[PDB]
Amino acid sequence: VDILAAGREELMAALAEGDEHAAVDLAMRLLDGGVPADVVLLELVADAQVEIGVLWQANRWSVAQEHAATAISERVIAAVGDRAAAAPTRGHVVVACLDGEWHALPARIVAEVLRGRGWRVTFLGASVPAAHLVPYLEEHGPDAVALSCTLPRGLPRADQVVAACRATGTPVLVGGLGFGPDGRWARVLGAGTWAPTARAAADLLDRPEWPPAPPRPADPEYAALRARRAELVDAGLAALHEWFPPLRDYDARRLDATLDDLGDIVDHLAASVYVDDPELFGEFVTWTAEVLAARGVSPASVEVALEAIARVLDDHPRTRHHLDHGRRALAAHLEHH
Ligand code: B12
Ligand SMILES: C=CC1=C(C)/C(=C/c2[nH]c(/C=C3N=C(/C=C4\NC(=O)C(C)=C4C=C)C(C)=C\3CCC(=O)O)c(CCC(=O)O)c2C)NC1=O
Repeated sequence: VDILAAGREELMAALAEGDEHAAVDLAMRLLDGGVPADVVLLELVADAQVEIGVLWQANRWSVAQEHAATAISERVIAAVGDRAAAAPTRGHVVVACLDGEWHALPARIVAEVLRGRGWRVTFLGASVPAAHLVPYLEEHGPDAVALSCTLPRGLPRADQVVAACRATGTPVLVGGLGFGPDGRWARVLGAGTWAPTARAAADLLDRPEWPPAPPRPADPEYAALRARRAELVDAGLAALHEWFPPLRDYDARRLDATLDDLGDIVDHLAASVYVDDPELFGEFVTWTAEVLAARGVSPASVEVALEAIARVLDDHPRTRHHLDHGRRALAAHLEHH
């Protein structure tokens, strides 16, 4: 009687169909049967969300489905979290998404698991500016701040926000997909203490030791990518005009989508360079190829843009390595698909 495997399928069906009654009731029945709340949130809800991500990437997930499924998940997490909340005896943890980060569900799961272990949690929500977060810490003096980052493109900003929080004397936890496999990009930056899940985060806070770091060498190549972003986007676009025939026939909507995506390409290259890990840019490029291909856009367009960006930045040595690796990963992806 693998109740978890059965539950996983039932929840996914409810989310995909927008059935809020079935989803919330399933969560309540699991708790009725003594299934731990952190199991419901991590092995069921989080897992269903991963699969939704896969459907979305493959262009099999509508706007209407996003709203319905996210709203239901908010309700599930709220009901489970409140039900399993323990007496707030241990202290106070502030939880926040980075500025420009709208993936609040992972952070809310962290918040609820912590409540379930006796922490008072203030959840400051999605996209919290440091200008708001830092004063909050200085006057409330929580035992810890937990910063969530899901998008690797947010890593440079993460590094800044972490440092600003540390300057308050507040111990910093970090997590989310944005810090990469095994938190490798958290470790590169020496950013707070990373943990893979809410359960692991709570376990960290049970350690008796309870887990101003100078090393931050100037990165001029990173700064050049920020400063020259529009130039690089334009070079991308010009190369696509020349060498990517379908672009000539694009309406305004499609030119705008192209410009947005070119901007993201530059931003992910910047993040890659910032943490000195071309694998960031590599995995981003091959992911982009799948995203575009599933929407009828030839991923050969990406090679045209990357090659053009590479010409402009050919005298930027680290950056041209990142670009080489991206284009190489793309080529291998397109041969091997
Ligand atoms: C739902 C969703 C959205 C929702 C989020 C709504 C909300 N309230 O959260 C909305 C619709 C807003 C959205 C928008 C976008 N998203 Co989205 N989406 C997702 C999705 C499907 C699930 C998110 C989720 O619930 N995760 C919950 C579970 C799965 O997360 P988890 O990692 O197990 O959580 C644990 C750890 O992260 C850890 N943790 C997290 N934070 C912290 C903090 C601390 C301190 C600690 C210790 C631990 C910790 O603990 C958690 C709990 O155990 C994911 C797919 C995915 N794989 O995550 C994408 C995904 C993250 N989204 C993606 C994208 C691209 C987007 C958009 C850019 C798309 C667009 N619109 O152009 C935007 C960007 C918004 C932004 N600026 O942030 C991509 C990103 C890939 C990339 N980096 O390039 C993903 C991976 C989907 C995909 N397969 O392509 N998204
Ligand atoms: C280099 C050449 C290049 C071209 C020519 C390009 C074109 C391009 N991308 C599109 C959509 C898209 N492109 C993306 C890609 C992303 N969304 C994200 O959040 C992130 C980070 C990415 C990846 C970079 C998505 C998600 C869509 C569909 C979503 C939408 O715009 O509604 C579309 C519209 C598809 C359609 O509806 O007809 C076009 C024409 N993108 C390129 O990168």
